[PDB]
Amino acid sequence: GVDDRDLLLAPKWISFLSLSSFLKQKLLSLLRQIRELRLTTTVYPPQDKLMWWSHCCDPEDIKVVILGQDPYHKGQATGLAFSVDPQCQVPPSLRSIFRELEASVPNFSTPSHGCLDSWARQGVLLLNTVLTVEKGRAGSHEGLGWDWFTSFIISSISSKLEHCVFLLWGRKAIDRTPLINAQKHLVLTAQHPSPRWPRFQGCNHFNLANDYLTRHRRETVDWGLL
Repeated sequence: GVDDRDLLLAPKWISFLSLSSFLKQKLLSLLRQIRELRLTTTVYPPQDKLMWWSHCCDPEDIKVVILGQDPYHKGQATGLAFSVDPQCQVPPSLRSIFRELEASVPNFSTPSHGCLDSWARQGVLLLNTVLTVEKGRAGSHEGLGWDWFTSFIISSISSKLEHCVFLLWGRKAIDRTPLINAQKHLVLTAQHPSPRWPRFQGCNHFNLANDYLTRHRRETVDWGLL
């Protein structure tokens, strides 16, 4: 009943997630609502980038899941959490991320661009918990219906893979904790990187992720490859 291409997800992710006909409908209805909203408002990112994160990663090659809130809201959003097009300045959140890598990861030097696609090809999944935002208004799609979808993805990665690392940054990312199997994975939590939980400055998530990865005979992430 559902043309799987209307789901926008790469097909490796369709089979991995193996959404029921019901959940595919639920997703299609949300996608339709977003389209209708685009007639009155500007929504970021473009419709064709909402699932960009599925096109960069085969789901089995995931090593690290990084989870954000909602997309950048002033043009910068690419479809990958925290990443920016080369047309745009590195926003405060990514500058702060780089500052932590600069301070913590040997030979990391801060790039003049904010493109995180290199992390994606090394098996870092850069996921927002809410995949859209109205231009200008931060958090403005918070209760529109993305949450079941991103929660479903996090659960499936946790159930289907072994020994991934999840870096959960800020309250909404951290809410997904109960979905991740404590006997198989590592979760590291911090306060959100933009200026209750541990401070982001000093969290050392990047070296800790790699420590865990190397320990499970998996290949590290080269965070400085950008």
